[PDB]
Amino acid sequence: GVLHLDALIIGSGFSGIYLLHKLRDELKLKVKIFEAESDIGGTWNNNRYPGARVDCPVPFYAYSLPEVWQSWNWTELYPNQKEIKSYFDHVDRVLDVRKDCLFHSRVNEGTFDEATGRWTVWTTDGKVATAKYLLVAVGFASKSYLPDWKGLDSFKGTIYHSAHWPEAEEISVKGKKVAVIGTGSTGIQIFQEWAREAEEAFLFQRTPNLCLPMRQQELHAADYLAECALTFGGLEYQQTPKNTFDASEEEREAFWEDLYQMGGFRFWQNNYQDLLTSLDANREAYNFWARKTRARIQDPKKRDLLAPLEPPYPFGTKRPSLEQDFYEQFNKSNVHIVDTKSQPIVGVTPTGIVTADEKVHEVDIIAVATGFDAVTGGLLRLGLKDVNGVGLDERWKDGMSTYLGMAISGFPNMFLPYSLQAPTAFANGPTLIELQGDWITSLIRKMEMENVQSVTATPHAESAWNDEVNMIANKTLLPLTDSWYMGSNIPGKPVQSLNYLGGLPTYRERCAKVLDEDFFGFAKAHH
Ligand SMILES: Cc1cc2nc3c(=O)[nH]c(=O)nc-3n(C[C@H](O)[C@H](O)[C@H](O)COP(=O)(O)OP(=O)(O)OC[C@H]3O[C@@H](n4cnc5c(N)ncnc54)[C@H](O)[C@@H]3O)c2cc1C
Repeated sequence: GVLHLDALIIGSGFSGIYLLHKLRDELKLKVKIFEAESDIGGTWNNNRYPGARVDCPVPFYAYSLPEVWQSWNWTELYPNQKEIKSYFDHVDRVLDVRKDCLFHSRVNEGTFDEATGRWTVWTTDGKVATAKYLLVAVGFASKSYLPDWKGLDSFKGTIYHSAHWPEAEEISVKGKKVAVIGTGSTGIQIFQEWAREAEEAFLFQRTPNLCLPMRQQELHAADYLAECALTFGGLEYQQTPKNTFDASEEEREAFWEDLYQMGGFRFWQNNYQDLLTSLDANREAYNFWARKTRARIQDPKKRDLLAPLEPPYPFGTKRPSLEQDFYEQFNKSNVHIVDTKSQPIVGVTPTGIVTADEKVHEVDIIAVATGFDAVTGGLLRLGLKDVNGVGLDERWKDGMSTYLGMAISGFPNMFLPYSLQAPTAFANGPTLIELQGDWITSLIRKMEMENVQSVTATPHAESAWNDEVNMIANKTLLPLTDSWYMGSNIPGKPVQSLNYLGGLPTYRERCAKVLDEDFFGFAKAHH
């Protein structure tokens, strides 16, 4: 019948499984996960496209729970999706997670009743549950956008959409002419895999992606995870506490070559402290990146499209993609880069893709690598309502805001790990997830001990958080990056939410104040 719970968790990714564990095992609550799709792992169950791979190195892209890490070993510094999914299998063997998940349970309505202090939640297939706490751990959905190109139904080959990548069987590209449309991380990853094996490979690029070198390595069979957890982003390092132009030119060059050789996010998060605050410092860094990247590319036309001497946006204002041998692919004669800023795609024929200049690029297989939605899309389809009955879509039509990235005014007893206005895209996920999950767990403990029936962020605390978020961003180069333009003007590009850029140590202090000052920023109601 109707399922009644202490807490209901939506999603079985890193976030929701951590919460299940803390709320069920540590707090001894009655808890279930409603999960939309077939199995655990979140984005790692959902996004199985070729090349899918982490961007944070072992051992950071993992839980810090000793029972989990005890017996696990990783085969390489930056594991792939299949190996992440096998880690989730390990988590389930250790923590016993699957038996408290209901799969194929896509939430499509939530409403809160102030008199009882409980949510009532419905799935698309008709499941219905009630719960005191609602933990919305939906991450970032895929962007399910198929551009209105003419002639797609005439195409004689096949079109795959990284919003629903097949599984069952790998798509073989041997002997095939292929196209990737899109240059976010998804596009970069698919293209690297496919450019290696396809008979011919076209990447359709509107803006260049400023990719950093991964430096992959094979690996072999507590205090350290604790000290890294104290950094800006939760990686092993943070910014170098010096201004760019306080170093001489030669010192800069040698410092940047060291970063670039270590690889991964060193160049982004171990760089000079004014990388993201001074446009000139930023441009000097960029000029380095371009020099190194262009040196890898033999054809001058390809070089200027992939790594222009003038930057397309301030480097580091977005989470950079990583790459292994992407730029080298283009030195093959059958590997092409098509500039769709200049010559947009205007159509598909039976044999290929047609650009505005009427050039036909013949292919057998097309991957649409639209990449991820803003955080907004996925949360708005939940059909959540505030206590006055208003949909979150309507609440947010004029801009989205939150308290701490984790609560929304008028949605009581509802918490959002790994979501907007939180350190999210500027941090290591799992470290933020555990931080928010621990906090949510402590906040629930506190309510249960104090007999608090509901807590709801106040419009004031929300507006104040939004003002801190904005103020931190205003001091950086973020207002000058091209994301905002694209979201406001360009069809298919969703409006992004600002991350909190204050760093995990400040973010922690803001969270702690809630627990130490009597639910500071929330209105409370008692049982
Ligand atoms: C290829 C790739 C590589 C990445 N590597 C890194 C990295 O190295 N470092 C890092 O910091 N981040 C990384 N990320 C970002 C990654 O999203 C997060 O690290 C993290 O996995 C998010 O976990 P989550 O559980 O919050 O969200 P998700 O993993 O997205 O899980 C959300 C869950 O909610 C479910 N869901 C959505 N809607 C509903 C609904 N209506 N009802 C029921 N369930 C629903 C989804 O099906 C899903 O199972 C990577 C992302 C990808 C795609």
